[PDB]
Amino acid sequence: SRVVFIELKQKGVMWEGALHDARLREGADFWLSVRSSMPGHELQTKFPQLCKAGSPDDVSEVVNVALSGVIIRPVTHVPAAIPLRLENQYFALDLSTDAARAMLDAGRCTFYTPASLGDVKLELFAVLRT
Repeated sequence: SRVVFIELKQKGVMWEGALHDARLREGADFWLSVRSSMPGHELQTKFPQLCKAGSPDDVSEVVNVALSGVIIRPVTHVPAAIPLRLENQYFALDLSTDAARAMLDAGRCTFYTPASLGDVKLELFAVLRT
């Protein structure tokens, strides 16, 4: 299907993407493409527990509020034609109803990548449904 590349802006440990593309509210599933100085098998194993989705809409005075209902799952491949990377690891974002709605309504998504992941680089893709 059609693939929408979502530009992620890195600000230290945080990665932020704008979700204002109108096509995203019509049905989309998201994937992360990850490259790191960390060995590939280790990144596959640890990235789903190290990377945390941030709250796209928290209005509290608490810093670093997380978005619950985001399960990062390692995948063999993204089900769409995307730039190939021999050394990259791919992950699906298994979003709950509330998580998907929270990001789409806020028009934003954020991801925390700790320094333990090393020299990490993230790319976010959405595959539009039907």
